[PDB]
Amino acid sequence: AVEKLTVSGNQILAGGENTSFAGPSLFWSNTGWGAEKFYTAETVAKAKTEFNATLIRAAIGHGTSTGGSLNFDWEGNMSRLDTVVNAAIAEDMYVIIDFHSHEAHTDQATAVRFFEDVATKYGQYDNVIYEIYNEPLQISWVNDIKPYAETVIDKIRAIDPDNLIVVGTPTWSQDVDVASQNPIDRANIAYTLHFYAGTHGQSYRNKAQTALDNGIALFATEWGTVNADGNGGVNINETDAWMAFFKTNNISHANWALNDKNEGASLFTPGGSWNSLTSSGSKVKEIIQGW
Amino acid sequence: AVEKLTVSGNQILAGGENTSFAGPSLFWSNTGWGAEKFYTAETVAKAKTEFNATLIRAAIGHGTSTGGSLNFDWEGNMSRLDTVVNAAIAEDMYVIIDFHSHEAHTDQATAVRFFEDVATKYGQYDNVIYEIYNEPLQISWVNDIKPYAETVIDKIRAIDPDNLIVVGTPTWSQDVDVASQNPIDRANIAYTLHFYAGTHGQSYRNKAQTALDNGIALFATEWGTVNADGNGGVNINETDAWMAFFKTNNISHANWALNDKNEGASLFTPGGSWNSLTSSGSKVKEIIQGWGG
Repeated sequence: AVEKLTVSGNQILAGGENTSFAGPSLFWSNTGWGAEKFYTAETVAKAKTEFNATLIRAAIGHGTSTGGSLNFDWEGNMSRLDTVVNAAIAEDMYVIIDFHSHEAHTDQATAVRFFEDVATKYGQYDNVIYEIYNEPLQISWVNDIKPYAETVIDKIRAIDPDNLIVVGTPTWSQDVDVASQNPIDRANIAYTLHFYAGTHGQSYRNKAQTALDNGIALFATEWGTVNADGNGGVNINETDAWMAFFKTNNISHANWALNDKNEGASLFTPGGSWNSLTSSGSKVKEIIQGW
Repeated sequence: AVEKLTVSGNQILAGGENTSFAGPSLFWSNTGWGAEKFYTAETVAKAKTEFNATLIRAAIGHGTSTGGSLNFDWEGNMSRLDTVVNAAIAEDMYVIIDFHSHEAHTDQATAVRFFEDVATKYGQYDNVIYEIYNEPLQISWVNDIKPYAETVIDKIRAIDPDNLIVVGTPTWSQDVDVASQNPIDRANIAYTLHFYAGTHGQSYRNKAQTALDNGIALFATEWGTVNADGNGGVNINETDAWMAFFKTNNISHANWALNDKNEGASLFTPGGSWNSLTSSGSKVKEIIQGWGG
């Protein structure tokens, strides 16, 4: 079993203690996107045996115009999610169930269908963390994200009242400072912080510091060692600064991405696996093992 | 009236004869989960006229942290159970009173309260079958489920001495083989077997075969035609393999679920009912209609 997660002030506690976790985020689960082969019990087990990962993020694709997402292949994506959630439970790992969207607030009925379904099927496990809106775009925290979040949080809680729910923030989950000015009044809510080391430096870390100062807890559900588009070289200086910032604030995180697509963010070289890591995979392996 | 159910060896006898029954299982009764609307006398009557069902399972939700369950809305869930139980008696159908839990052993006071209440109100009827623990998870049969079971069976039996009691087994009620190695010394006890045709195949029937060969009777109180999680396409051939295994061994069963949630396991389309069946609903109707009821 894993320890139950709760929020106290700007800290996420596990079993009442200050600590944090690290693991990999799987790439989009979308049919046709090439990462379907990683949504397996074998892959979840390997994240643990190879990297000593304590969590895994299932990025379930959503989008009315996004090919192979939940709007096109509900069954395929939901079956991949089920396999990963059950494996995480079997491996004593946390599983972040991510509604991987950039438009959740405009396709609310689908978001509610997804969350009521996951709360019903997996809510009883303390391993389950709900990430309700991956990356809102340049929208309003108070008028667009917050109302959607309150609605979804309440729908999940009528089924599964106990859990940690992580809510996306404006501008690809960078505006945690804006969200911190008007937090959501519900128990155990944390806010999403996303960054790519090759593009987001100190000023982005300053925004996160403002959020912590304002009293909200952060969860870096997605971050990369390369540039923001998921490619380019590994920026060790910035990666190390962000990791130190997370370590000294008990901020948990998931690296993008356990995949083999031909781009720098992939943990594996194309067609490769755990024995053939990319420059990013090599750095991530050390970070997760030393967490 | 219906015939009295008893157990002899690995068989469940009805009026002393080998036979089996089929029907639908309602979805969680929980307040706010969208299936409360199905817990009606009309639904019980229609299960009999539309599908020839000879039983109906009432999945009364339980859970200390399961929203809308008996722990949060006792009266609402109990009232829904009452409506279904009385209608089953009025329609000469068996009713499986299911304490729909994944944590009954850890909330015994609630289980005892529930069972003493149901045994007092309905124990006089032979239509009543008690299912004391829907689906235990990764727990021990000898150390966790069995002691809980003995306690609950004794509380029920001090009020209603005659009845069939079905006991959950480990790993979502799959480990009937494990339970068969250390059976309960109480009369008329059967053990729960659950499976989903799109996920569980011959290896799971082999575990059930081990249990039957070891001397215990099984009752498949919950099963699906699609994948284990409740969604997906109907696996016709696997469903047929399981129905043949049940027919030949006279194993009674209840299909999950009489509901309209948009998932493969629902018998009905969203906002639908008897006249608007899903692919699973059509297959289940075919099985129940020709079972013998």
